[PDB]
Formats: sequence, structure tokens, C-alpha cells
Amino acid sequence: LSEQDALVEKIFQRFKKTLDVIRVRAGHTDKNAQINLELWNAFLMANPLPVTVLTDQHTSESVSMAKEKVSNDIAT
Amino acid sequence: LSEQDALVEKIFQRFKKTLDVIRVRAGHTDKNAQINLELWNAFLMANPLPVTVLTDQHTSESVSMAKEKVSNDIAT
Amino acid sequence: LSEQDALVEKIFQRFKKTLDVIRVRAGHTDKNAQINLELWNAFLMANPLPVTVLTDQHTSESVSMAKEKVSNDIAT
Amino acid sequence: LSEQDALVEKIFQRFKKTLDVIRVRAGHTDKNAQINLELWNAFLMANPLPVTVLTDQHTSESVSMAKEKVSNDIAT
Repeated sequence: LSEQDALVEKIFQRFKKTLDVIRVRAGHTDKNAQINLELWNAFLMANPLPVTVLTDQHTSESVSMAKEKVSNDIAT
Repeated sequence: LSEQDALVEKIFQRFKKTLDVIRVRAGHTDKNAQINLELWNAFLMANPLPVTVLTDQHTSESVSMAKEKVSNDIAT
Repeated sequence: LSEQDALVEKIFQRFKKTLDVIRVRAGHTDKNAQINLELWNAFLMANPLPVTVLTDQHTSESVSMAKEKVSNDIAT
Repeated sequence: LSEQDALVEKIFQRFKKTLDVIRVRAGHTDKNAQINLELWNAFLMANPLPVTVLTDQHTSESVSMAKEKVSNDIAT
């Protein structure tokens, strides 16, 4: 290799595989998040809601308690 | 260290730990996304759907409203 | 380009697009995770819980079994 | 700055903020994935399963159809 390309390669090898791992993991969870939305769709088509209440209208107390618990977990 | 390796190490230390954190977080959410799919599986085996309607057939109005709300949130 | 900027650009081109992909994927799953929380909110407002039991009080056996299964999957 | 530190800083500024964004997004979805698991826990404690069937025992047809749909989406 040229001197400069040898330097570039030495820099990159310190984290090339780390970025590869992150990319692959992000693809897995992207895929899982898509599957999760399909399952909500099928479940809610089979068990429809009379009204769909989103958090900008009213936040369920259960959602609020879960958010507070996790917020405190992350602080701890 | 050699001069070149001292440079490589100085470059890498600016973000080594940032990549480590990202990798570890991506592993956590990868794990959680897998657990989430297992829970859907157990729930739906215990409470099966007569028909499974995916979004390429029909999108539940509840899913559509949630997607629009979040799309507007991200725009804001 | 200057010599130094040519070096900087050669280094960066080894992973610029990899970081772009990761950023875009993380935005997608961030968006999906927000939609997922809205759907829980709407579902639980339509089907409320008499009590909301979080994992720091009691972990459902179903959640515990899913966590053990996925933990063993990742080990394998 | 020294010459070498000026080079290090020029390299890093090409993607410092990109990594910061990824780190922050991964923290958001990590948090949301934790909230999601708490909501499953509360829901399943209020609506328990007589048996918890995980995918290594039997995969629900609904889960299988969602996985195939998303697999084909990603291929397209």
C-alpha cells in the first residue's frame, strides 16, 4: 500500500468492524420494529377500538406510570 | 508508540467510547425487540386472530392515526 | 484539494455512507418506537387495566420466560 | 492548535455530530423499548395467559405471516 493508504487503513481498522456490527444490529431492530407494527395492525383489525385516543389527547395512566418508572431506572 | 500510531490513537480516542456506547445500546434494543416478538407470539397463541390482516391488505385506522400523529411530531 | 484535505476525505469515505445508513435506520426505528407507544396508549385507553403492575413490583411469568428464552438465544 | 491536533479535529468534525445524533437516537429507542416491556408486563399481569407459548415451541401463524411480509418488504 502507499504510505497514506497504509495510514488510512490503520485508522479505519480500529473501528471498521464496530460500525459493521452497529449497521447489522440496526437492520435487525429496524426489521423487528416493522414486524411489530404489522402485528399491531392485525391485532387491532381483529379487535378494533371504538375510539383511538392518542397521547396528545390523553395519556393513559398506565403509559404515564411506565414512562416514570423507566425514567427513574435510567436516572439510577 | 510510533509517531503514526500516536496519531491513529489520538484520532480514535475522540470517538472510541461513543461507538462503544452505541454498540452496547443497539445490543440492548436488539434484545428487547426479540423479547417483544416472543410476547406477541405468546399473546397471540393464547388469543388467536380469526384472520391476520397485514398493512398491505388494509391499514387499521388506529395505526394510520398513530402514524400521522408521530409524523407530525417529528416534523415539529 | 489540499494534501491534508485529500487525506481527510480519503479517511472519511471509508465509512461516511455507513454512518449515513446507521443514522437513517435509527431514525426509522425511533419513529416506529414512537408509533408503538401511541398504539399502546390507544389500546389501553380502550381496554383499561384495573391495576398497572410494573416489573419492579412483579414480573409476569410470561415476561420472565420470554427474557430467559431470548437470553439463551443470544448466548447461542 | 498543533498541526497534528488540527488534523485530528478536521477529521473528527466530518462526523462528530453524526455520531452524537446516533447516540442520542439510540438512547431514545432504548428508553422506548424499556417502556414497551413495562406495558407488556402490566397488560399481561392484568390479562394473564394460561400457557406462554414461545417461538421455539410454536410460532403463531400471525407472527409467521408478519415476518414473511416484512421480509418481502425489505427485499423490495
